[PDB]
Amino acid sequence: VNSFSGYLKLTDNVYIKNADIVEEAKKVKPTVVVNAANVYLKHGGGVAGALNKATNNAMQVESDDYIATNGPLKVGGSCVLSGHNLAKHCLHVVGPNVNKGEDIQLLKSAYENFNQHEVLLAPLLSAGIFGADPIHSLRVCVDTVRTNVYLAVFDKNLYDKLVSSFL
Ligand SMILES: CC(=O)Nc1nc(C)c(S(=O)(=O)Nc2ccc(C)c(C#N)c2)s1
Repeated sequence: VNSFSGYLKLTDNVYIKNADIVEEAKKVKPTVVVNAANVYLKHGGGVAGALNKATNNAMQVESDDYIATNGPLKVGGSCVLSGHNLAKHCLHVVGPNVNKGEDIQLLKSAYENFNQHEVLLAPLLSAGIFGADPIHSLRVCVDTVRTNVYLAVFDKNLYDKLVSSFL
């Protein structure tokens, strides 16, 4: 039993809710919140910009030190950093950004990072400003992640379409 509330169960291990991931993180304080990161951990907009704003920019400060030490992530890769006031940990996962021409097949590799964590609160990777089809992202999530994933979808219209079209 965990503290996630109001989710629709899609599969044995995948759950979905219309929710603001920031507000959901602040309420659940999950062990792991997933950020929709880029390789530079520049958290300017989308989910990343919102998560970082909720940490009063502490996420960005920590991230800049990480990059200065380690260099950029790979597309499809991840790193674990602090969850600040939102979660114990933040798993920064880089899905491909279609608006940069990145290979959509890297989306499966990105979701594989979730399997290193037993339970996660997450957005749909490569959705939103990353330019992929969120229905495709949900399909890859379900077909790749084996651990327990609680997906937060900000847009109510999108949420209804994702549920109604789910096979
Ligand atoms: C303040 C605010 O926007 N909070 C949000 N929480 C969620 C779950 C969304 S989402 O449903 O649009 N998913 C989503 C997924 C991936 C990206 C890159 C983007 C972008 N950009 C968005 S937005």
